[PDB]
Amino acid sequence: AQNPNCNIMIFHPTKEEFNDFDKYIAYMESQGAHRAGLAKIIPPKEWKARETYDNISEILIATPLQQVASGRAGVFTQYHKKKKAMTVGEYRHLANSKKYQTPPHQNFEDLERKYWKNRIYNSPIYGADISGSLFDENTKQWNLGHLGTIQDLLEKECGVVIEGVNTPYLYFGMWKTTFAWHTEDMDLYSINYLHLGEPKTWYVVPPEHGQRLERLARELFPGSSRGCGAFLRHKVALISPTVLKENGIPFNRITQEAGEFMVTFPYGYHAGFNHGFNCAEAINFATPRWIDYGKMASQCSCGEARVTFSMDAFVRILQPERYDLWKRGQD
Ligand SMILES: O=C(O)CNC(=O)C(=O)O
Ligand SMILES: [Mg+2]
Ligand code: NI
Ligand SMILES: [Zn+2]
Repeated sequence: AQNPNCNIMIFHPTKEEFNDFDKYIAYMESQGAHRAGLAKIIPPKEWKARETYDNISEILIATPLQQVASGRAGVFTQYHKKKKAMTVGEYRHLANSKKYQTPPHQNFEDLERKYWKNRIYNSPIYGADISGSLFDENTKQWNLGHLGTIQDLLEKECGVVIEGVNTPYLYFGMWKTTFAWHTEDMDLYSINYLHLGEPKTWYVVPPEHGQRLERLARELFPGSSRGCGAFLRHKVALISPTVLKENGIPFNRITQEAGEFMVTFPYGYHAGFNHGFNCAEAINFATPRWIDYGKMASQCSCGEARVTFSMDAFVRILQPERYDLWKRGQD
């Protein structure tokens, strides 16, 4: 069995190996990469996402979100307070202001310590889930706006044509901006490219151990758990590495830097934080191996999680018994 300890693997494809996305995902899996829940892919040195980042300041962040925490330093929830629109140039200036800028630190480990000690005492502002892309149209390899769609994959594997589209999203971050513990919608893969700026630290639980995380989360967030059998789908709960280690939960950590891709695998719980001003692009995708995870994915039917249009068909075809309850939650 490849990668039995479920370590995060790092890949260095050549330019030739970078030509066929599906083939390279399947290669990484043949080496056991999925067992970690997360892999890093360093593009060949011949590759670039676009020519420069000099021309992005006029992108609008229509609904910046202030991430306000409740709880204790290692076990907290965050809610997202809506703020007034601002451009990427305005947001960058904000991120670099004295109130929000990254503190002096020694190394990634010292910054991680500072994040876990101090995150709850501040409310950083995140530009999330902005539809769009920063890949140049002439980038032909690993262009996240030109991947095969999930609707086409379901059609190829199962034979049924479905409505829906699959497009990328941009994330503009600053110090302490946080992504809570979650798997992807319908336990899909994701791919995330860090276009520019400061790093992003990730935490991940192996898919084979995902239920251990869920059980701890129900214990640590007991009112949220009563509210929703799939409350991690609300994407609000944070648990520190120290708390995970105290509770014997298997996990790994890694820091992504600008110019690097991360792939999350089906049912790989993940969480993390940004080091400073940055911009990432991410999209969900599927392979033949995903279908069995999609059929078994939990769902939030309480009203909170509220998702994309395109999830309807995935529930409807893969989970017909759950569909009527899930849809009632959407309305
Ligand atoms: O960068 C982010 O805010 C969040 N990362 C992810 O959840 C991802 O690509 O799946
Ligand atoms: Mg611009
Ligand atoms: Ni994610
Ligand atoms: Zn819910």
